[PDB]
Amino acid sequence: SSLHPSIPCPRGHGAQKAALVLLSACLVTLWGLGEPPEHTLRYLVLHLASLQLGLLLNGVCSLAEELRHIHSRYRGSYWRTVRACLGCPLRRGALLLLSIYFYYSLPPFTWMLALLGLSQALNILLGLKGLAPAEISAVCEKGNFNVAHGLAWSYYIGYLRLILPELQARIRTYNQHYGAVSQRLYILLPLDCGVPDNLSMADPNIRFLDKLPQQTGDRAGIKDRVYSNSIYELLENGQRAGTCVLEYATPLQTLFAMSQYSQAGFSREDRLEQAKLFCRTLEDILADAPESQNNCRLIAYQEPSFSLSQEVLRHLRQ
Amino acid sequence: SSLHPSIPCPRGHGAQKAALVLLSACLVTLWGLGEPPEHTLRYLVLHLASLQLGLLLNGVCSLAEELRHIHSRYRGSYWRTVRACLGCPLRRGALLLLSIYFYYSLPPFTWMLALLGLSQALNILLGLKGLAPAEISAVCEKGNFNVAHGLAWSYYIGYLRLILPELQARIRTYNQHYGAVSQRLYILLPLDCGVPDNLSMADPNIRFLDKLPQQTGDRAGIKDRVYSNSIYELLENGQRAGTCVLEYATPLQTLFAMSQYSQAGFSREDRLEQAKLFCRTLEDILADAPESQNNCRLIAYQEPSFSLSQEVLRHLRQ
Amino acid sequence: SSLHPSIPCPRGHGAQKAALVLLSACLVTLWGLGEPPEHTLRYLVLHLASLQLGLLLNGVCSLAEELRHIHSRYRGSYWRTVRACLGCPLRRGALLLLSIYFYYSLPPFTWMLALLGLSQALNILLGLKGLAPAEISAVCEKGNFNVAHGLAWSYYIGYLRLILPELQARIRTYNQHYGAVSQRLYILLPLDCGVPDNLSMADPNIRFLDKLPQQTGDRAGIKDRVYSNSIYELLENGQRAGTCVLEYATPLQTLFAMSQYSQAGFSREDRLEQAKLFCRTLEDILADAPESQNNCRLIAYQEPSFSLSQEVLRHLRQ
Amino acid sequence: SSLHPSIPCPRGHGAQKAALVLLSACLVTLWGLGEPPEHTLRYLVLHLASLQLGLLLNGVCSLAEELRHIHSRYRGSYWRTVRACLGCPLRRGALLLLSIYFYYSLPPFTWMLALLGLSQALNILLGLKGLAPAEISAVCEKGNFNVAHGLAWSYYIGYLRLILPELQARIRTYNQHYGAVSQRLYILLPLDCGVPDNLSMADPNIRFLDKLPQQTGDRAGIKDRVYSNSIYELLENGQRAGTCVLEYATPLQTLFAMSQYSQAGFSREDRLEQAKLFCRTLEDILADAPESQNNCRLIAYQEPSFSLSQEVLRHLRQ
Ligand SMILES: Nc1nc(=O)c2ncn([C@@H]3O[C@@H]4COP(=O)(O)O[C@H]5[C@@H](O)[C@H](n6cnc7c(N)ncnc76)O[C@@H]5COP(=O)(O)O[C@@H]3[C@@H]4O)c2[nH]1
Ligand SMILES: Nc1nc(=O)c2ncn([C@@H]3O[C@@H]4COP(=O)(O)O[C@H]5[C@@H](O)[C@H](n6cnc7c(N)ncnc76)O[C@@H]5COP(=O)(O)O[C@@H]3[C@@H]4O)c2[nH]1
Ligand SMILES: CC1(C)C(=O)N(Cc2c(F)cccc2Cl)c2cc(C(=O)NCc3c(F)cc(F)cc3F)ccc21
Ligand SMILES: CC1(C)C(=O)N(Cc2c(F)cccc2Cl)c2cc(C(=O)NCc3c(F)cc(F)cc3F)ccc21
Ligand SMILES: COc1cc(C(=O)O)ccc1NCc1ccc(C2(C(C)(C)C)OCC(C)(C)CO2)cc1
Ligand SMILES: COc1cc(C(=O)O)ccc1NCc1ccc(C2(C(C)(C)C)OCC(C)(C)CO2)cc1
Repeated sequence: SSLHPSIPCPRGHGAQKAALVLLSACLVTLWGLGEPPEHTLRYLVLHLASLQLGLLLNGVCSLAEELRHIHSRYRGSYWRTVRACLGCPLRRGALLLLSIYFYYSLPPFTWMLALLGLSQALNILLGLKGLAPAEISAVCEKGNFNVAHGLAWSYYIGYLRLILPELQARIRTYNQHYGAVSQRLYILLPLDCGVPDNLSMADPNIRFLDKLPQQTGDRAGIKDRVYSNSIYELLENGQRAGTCVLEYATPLQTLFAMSQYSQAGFSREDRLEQAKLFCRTLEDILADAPESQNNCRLIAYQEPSFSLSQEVLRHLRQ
Repeated sequence: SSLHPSIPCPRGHGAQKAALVLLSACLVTLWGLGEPPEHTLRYLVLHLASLQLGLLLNGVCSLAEELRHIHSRYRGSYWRTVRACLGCPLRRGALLLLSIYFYYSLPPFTWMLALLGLSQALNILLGLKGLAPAEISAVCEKGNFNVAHGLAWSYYIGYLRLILPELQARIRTYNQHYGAVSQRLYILLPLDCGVPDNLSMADPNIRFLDKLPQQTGDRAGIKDRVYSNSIYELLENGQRAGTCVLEYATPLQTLFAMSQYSQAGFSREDRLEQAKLFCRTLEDILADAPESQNNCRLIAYQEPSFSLSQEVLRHLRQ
Repeated sequence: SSLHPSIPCPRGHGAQKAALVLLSACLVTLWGLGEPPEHTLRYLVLHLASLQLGLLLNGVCSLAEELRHIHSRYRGSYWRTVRACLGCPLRRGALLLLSIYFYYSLPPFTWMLALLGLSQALNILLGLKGLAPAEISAVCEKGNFNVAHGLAWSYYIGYLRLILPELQARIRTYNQHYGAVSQRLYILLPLDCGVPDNLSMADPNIRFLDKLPQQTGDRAGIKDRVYSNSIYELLENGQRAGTCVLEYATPLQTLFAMSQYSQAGFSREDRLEQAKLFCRTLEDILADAPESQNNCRLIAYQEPSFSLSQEVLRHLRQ
Repeated sequence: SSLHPSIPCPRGHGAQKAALVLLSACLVTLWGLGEPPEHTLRYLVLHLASLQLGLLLNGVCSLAEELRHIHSRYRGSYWRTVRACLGCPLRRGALLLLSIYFYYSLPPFTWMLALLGLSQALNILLGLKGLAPAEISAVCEKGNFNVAHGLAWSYYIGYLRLILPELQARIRTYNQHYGAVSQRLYILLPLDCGVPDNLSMADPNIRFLDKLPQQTGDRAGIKDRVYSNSIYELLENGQRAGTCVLEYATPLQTLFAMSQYSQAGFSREDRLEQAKLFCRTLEDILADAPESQNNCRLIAYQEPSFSLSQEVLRHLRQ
């Protein structure tokens, strides 16, 4: 992540390497103990069979709830609800048959099944099926179950994908009509999600200069919708050092406000996590987007003193 | 939901009721089988201890990966990484001590530990840790891990919270200047995420009249950012049945475009589910908000034969 | 597919159902035979271990060739070549370790390894690794490894996506300037891939009326690239019965000529299969594409006598 | 390939050489072990018989699915459906008879058959039938099952085969009417599939001069379909270094747009591989064609610092 050092990189395969090391150590331990290998295989298979039976029972319990949402969430198809509860029905059925056979055959089935059902019911009722924070985070960032992903794609599809192409023309028109504003959009990404409405409050050096020729278009039934873009001057030691089209990333305001509202269910640590994820997703979207053919420069910063003017000027002078 | 029958209601406690029934049946069958209750207790406790030890080993494997992101995602504290990977360290440690004691005391040990490690490593390496679709959906909808959650909270915080209060004044000004527009903003919510750029194309029975007095504000560094609303005409047999400020919910455009990009990682079933969730979340927010003093009327619909103009007219006739 | 009855539908899960039935029958047979279940498990695990070792050997043989394309096909990364040859290195390594351990432990290893390597070398050298036609077809249609897929996504992204949106304007201009041509593009899809240059040669009834106002645009360094579209009159029993913008699907000409050329390596049975696949892919692309908002009507037909004029007229009058 | 070093050469016989080495080593170690050769022969034959029986069972499972598409994909002949699943019926039957005989004759049987069926059903249901990436790639590039194969052949049959012959005449006419354009069409092949809509944007050193006399013909119902080529000017230090008929290979636009659509099922590594394959296929077809009498010069390049104008100039100076 070239944006900021504090942006987490995507999760790799460290867990798999640790699992391989664990498997090697366990095999070495089994070899050293010198117990009958047939017993090792028998007990491993019996353990996996018990896990499969527990999965079946937990899936039936989940089905008891999911069947209430058949007509709305699952389009009135019982097979779809069963697939949502117990994974692929065919594979799960095959594994369940194998588990039943090998548990009934290998050296009381009904009593062990009763105990297993009791254990699963206890796990469900006491709410012990809660995944660890790291596991939930990995699941969410692998399936794109974040608010930051949706916010970044909203900010790209709705604003950047419609503004970046014509920004060069608007800048050219402004330059001819009147002060050599840089030919790029400088988006500020405060990782603390503190986005003031007027930049001059953020830093005394930043000062409004003038607006750009407005852009117009039809959007979702609201026609003549207009996109403005203010021009600011980077005031250094009293004398202008640069001018650019500065603008905060508005989804960060939504993140902050969501963090502030109780009904949102958004915590302040969730705020930092999702702000960093938004900054990381926007970078990828722009890197793969043809519209950003050297058109914008995402600026991300953390407030520990600090001057936004210096940050923007550093990213500009380069 | 009153919005549309296809909107899924929040998950209840059906799973826990089924778990209670399963537990009662399991206890009844244990009574029927008539085996030493102490043996039942011993094997149940040993099963739970094995589950706890498996959790420990899987958490260590996850720690192997999470430790790489310490300085970025966990703020440099090893305790936070360990907590993320193994829940609460104190409770996990207590249960681990109890499990080890009761495993080594009740009627080998290192052999069972090696087999448990083998099983856990095999589960991780083979990628059998995935959760069923229903469990992932439940976790996401309980922890607010959807894209339709942040999108709804951006739509409210950023457009509606800033437009609804002044809509009465703008409509009053327009009425004085001319026109009997209804004093409410109608937001159409296509569950299929169609949302064309002009309503007339969606239905030739919907015609434009004129815009409202623009509203201007300062937002996230942009000066004089303005919001425009378009008045529309509801014909019926060619005659003006009614007039209102129609508008599409723009986040559905983002949902559609996300579903249309391979980089987004967003599917089409995902699109429908997130659209329904967005409708529900927006309904809840506007139902528990002060701004919505009967200032808006969400309209949701699904394609069948269908005429949008009749839908809006029916909602208006109330 | 509603296009033609002869368009194959996508492959389902019949193989999985047959596999489940086979597994049930085999388990019943094992139960009936009454042999020691421990022996069953031992021999099943040993068979799977032998399969894994054979996979390792075949993957090493494949690596011996793939290592020559490291700098071109695999970006100079040895790990990428190994992952391409032996699948996921970590999972394959874990399974290989387990196979070695259980084959060496459970009731000579080196002799059997030599024999297994001999068998794998014989399979490779004699060219016995040939997948059945059905398996290759399933792999290709699941991973989109067809010429028809690329041709359909070329015909949509290069021609239809730039013609359908603005076709209505050209039709309206032609109508006002001059004969009420239907407001849709009628694409003919000869499943035999026989595409003549002049329609009147295909059928005497098909007669030409006039051209449409040319469309123009800039494409890939060639500007003023024009897209003409002829209008034909449907002549029935001597008198006109309709007029439309009729046109063949030109990628079928590429399919035919490719089948004719020897350097292509394309067969006539391949020609029919790929023509059907192209017709089925274009249907989906248009089904979920916004541009085809009732803009085109794909006509697919199989020659057996036969009148193209009658087919077009049937699809028109409806 | 002479085009670019990144173009992968066709697969050779490295795998078979490695298989020969493996077979020789296995025979040497069998000699070293010095054990009954008849036992070696028996075990080898039995292993091959087990493989054949597994092939039979897997083919029957595949037949269970293929029989549903008999009338569509196999023309209603059960023999063709069986051939598609079990290779050649006669050879498979002969090998099956030999396998059954040698299994029932050499030193139970029904038990081994049931275990083999269990293993095959488990392989199918668990989805372990997938091939390694380097084997799917080999099969596709041997059987011409690539997306780029059809695109290269469409580009040849439809543009080049119809343009190259008359390019000399068109250039002669333009030269007489004015300009010293080189008598060759230069096709740029961006391996990254950039291909912007105007070369000037790609490089400001590439300026347009004028168009060529249009070419007209009849194509698939449409007639007066015109092909236009744009002459471009090759500047150097602001001075015209050369002039040529530049052009991008449009199929790369299709490859890029396919990679950008989720429905296409097309990835980005897929995009790069297919672009390289398209370049190779076009080079081969144009090197073994009569039309290309030095009438074109394919140019391939990769982004690094890099100037397109210098690349084209270097290719022109030859
Ligand atoms: N800096 C800046 N200047 C702009 O002109 C602008 N326009 C949009 N955006 C931001 O990019 C994204 C695209 O908006 P989208 O329409 O998809 O959702 C928008 C849209 O559904 C609605 N909305 C906002 N402004 C308008 C508006 N003028 N008219 C109608 N609807 C609006 O409320 C949502 C959130 O808006 P913002 O939360 O302030 O930030 C948006 C958003 O994150 C802008 N950001
Ligand atoms: N009926 C019809 N009228 C048209 O104007 C037209 N234009 C394109 N197409 C077809 O759509 C598809 C997309 O074309 P693409 O440009 O991506 O590949 C094209 C393009 O790379 C090149 N080519 C074809 N025509 C031109 C042309 N006039 N100028 C430059 N390049 C061309 O050769 C490829 C194959 O062309 P066709 O195989 O005859 O049919 C094409 C193609 O199947 C048309 N079809
Ligand atoms: C890997 C190894 C050796 C291991 O560590 N355990 C933990 C364990 C228990 F889980 C249960 C008792 C002792 C031990 Cl020691 C285990 C279990 C089985 C088994 O058959 N479990 C069925 C099963 C039960 F036994 C009790 C129950 F309430 C439900 C249930 F489904 C096989 C192999 C192992
Ligand atoms: C499922 C069942 C009972 C079965 O049907 N076979 C087929 C078969 C042979 F393949 C080989 C001999 C007899 C039978 Cl009968 C099998 C094999 C093994 C096994 O250990 N194979 C290792 C192995 C070999 F034996 C010979 C070889 F040349 C290489 C090699 F790697 C285990 C269980 C079975
Ligand atoms: C993707 O493959 C898997 C998927 C899933 C899942 O869907 O949860 C689980 C497990 C999968 N593979 C691992 C696996 C291990 C053991 C067995 C097996 C034997 C086939 C040897 C006997 O052991 C005992 C058994 C009752 C567990 C079933 O049979 C099968 C599979
Ligand atoms: C996705 O899961 C799979 C992937 C692959 C693959 O990558 O080819 C193959 C197999 C996979 N699951 C099925 C499976 C069955 C049995 C075994 C196992 C026991 C775990 C019980 C002992 O026995 C056979 C063994 C000696 C080989 C080692 O392990 C493991 C797995």
